[PDB]
Amino acid sequence: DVSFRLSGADPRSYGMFIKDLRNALPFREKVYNIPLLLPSVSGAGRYLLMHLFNYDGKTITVAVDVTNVYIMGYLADTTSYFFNEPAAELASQYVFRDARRKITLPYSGNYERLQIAAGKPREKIPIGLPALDSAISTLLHYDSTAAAGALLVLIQTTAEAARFKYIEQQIQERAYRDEVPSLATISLENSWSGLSKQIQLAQGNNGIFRTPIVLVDNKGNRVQITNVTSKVVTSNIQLLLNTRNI
Ligand SMILES: Nc1ncnc2c1ncn2[C@H]1C[C@H](O)[C@@H](COP(=O)(O)O)O1
Repeated sequence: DVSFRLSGADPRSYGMFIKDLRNALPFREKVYNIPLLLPSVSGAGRYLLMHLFNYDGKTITVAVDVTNVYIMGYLADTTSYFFNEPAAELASQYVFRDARRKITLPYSGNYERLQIAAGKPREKIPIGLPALDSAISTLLHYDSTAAAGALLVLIQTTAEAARFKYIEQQIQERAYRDEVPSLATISLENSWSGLSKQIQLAQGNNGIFRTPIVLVDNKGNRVQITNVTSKVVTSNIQLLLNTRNI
């Protein structure tokens, strides 16, 4: 398991939690010095538990698929909550089995669906550590519309920060003041599967992308990623989604 306490949190302690989350995900191989997530994990070991505590010490436990860093669902007191998708249904067989009832949220966990359920695209929802405090407070007690926004904040501040060092640093900048994600943040979140695919294929193509990836960089500017010496591959990406799961 990994934990993050918002009470007393600072950029350093958030950075330690994201390091904890990345290190809980198993890998057998690195490709260009980046951990390659596993094709597959049978049974209960597939799911990592993240214990998150709001400013007031109230807690949720979030279940995370270790092959793709996808949040499946979460435990608040005696109620489990799962996304309306087959992989979350599967997770509910292994995690949160001492729960009084199980609510299937009325949406899948993908970004397009959560955005429709929340009524706002990610482009317009402030992110940061205070936002994660609010998200944890929202999820303690069922509210499906409120929970869509809260889940968009939870995913970006945990899973997306684990996947990209730049996103971790953007949340550190937002330790005490929320701000809509940067253009580079939304670009990287949208591009993780594509970059993961092109980095694995570059093994066999002399570190050259078979299909170049269009991103936004830290200065707001277009950058075309054509090969593995790019800063996105050498510094930024921290985990690779396995080609088998693309
Ligand atoms: N539930 C959940 N958990 C973890 N990560 C998530 C989740 N939903 C979306 N995302 C992340 C993961 C995808 O690689 C990416 C989708 O971006 P896009 O280009 O918009 O499809 O953002």
